Amino acid sequence: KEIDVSYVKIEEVIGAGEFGEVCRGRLKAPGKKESCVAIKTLYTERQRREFLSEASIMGQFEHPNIIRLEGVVTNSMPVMILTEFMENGALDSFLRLNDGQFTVIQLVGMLRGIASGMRYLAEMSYVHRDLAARNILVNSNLVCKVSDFGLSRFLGGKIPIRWTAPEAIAFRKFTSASDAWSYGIVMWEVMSFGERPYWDMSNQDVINAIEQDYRLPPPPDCPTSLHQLMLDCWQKDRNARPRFPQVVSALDKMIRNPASLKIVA
Ligand SMILES: CS(=O)(=O)c1cccc(Nc2nccc(Nc3cccc4[nH]ncc34)n2)c1
Ligand SMILES: [Mg+2]
Ligand SMILES: [Mg+2]
Repeated sequence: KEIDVSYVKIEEVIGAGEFGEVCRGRLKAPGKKESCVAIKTLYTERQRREFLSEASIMGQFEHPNIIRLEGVVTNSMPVMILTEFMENGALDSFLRLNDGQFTVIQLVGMLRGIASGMRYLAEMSYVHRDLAARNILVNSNLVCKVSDFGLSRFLGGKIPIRWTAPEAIAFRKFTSASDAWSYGIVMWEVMSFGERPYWDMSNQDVINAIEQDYRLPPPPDCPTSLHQLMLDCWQKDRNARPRFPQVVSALDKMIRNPASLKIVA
């Protein structure tokens, strides 16, 4: 979806990505109402192609828990990726600002949205590789959407150790099952209102700890069923981890039986 650059007004810089700035803007194209957009702006030709691979793959997705591509600008500089705008930004920082201010049911709803997005990606054979609360964006109604897409390999970025399943660290075998590990980490982040996973450990400490059977403890006030689901995501045997359809189904059952959520350590 090449977009005429005259249709785009950039309004403010709102963040930084791995290739450049993130801005808020407005897109108005003939036939369509004006919408608010987020804009990544961009190097070698390989880096340009890596940058744009995000748009290539995002444009192929359509799901309420996956950020929607509006278009790209490639015929002028800077080159741009334009998406729907998520007013509340990254989930880890949104939760820190809102520490202790959402109910367990609301937090489960967020996790259910993220798990539905992942179920869709897994169904499309897309392995995310960087599933982390920082890559979940949150709109005005607490709707959570998966972001940070691309087809580049890590050295691309560096493997995100704290979020990465042990077999993906050791052997670089990334699968939807290693994403399920990362999802368990995201659950822990959400229930801890955006605490850093393993905050008191270095990357190497995390690698060594997981190998020696350490798992993150239940966050304060975290329902035991939610922590058990984390522990299930963090099974060493990747084939024993629940798949995303089972994850969504587990969360939906908790939402049906909220009394279950009152059991805490
Ligand atoms: C208003 S605020 O200061 O709370 C704020 C800060 C940062 C981001 C957003 N929303 C926000 N909403 C949508 C997208 C986005 N960043 C991106 C733009 C283009 C491609 C992308 N891939 N992955 C992410 C991404 N960011 C909002
Ligand atoms: Mg990534
Ligand atoms: Mg990333």
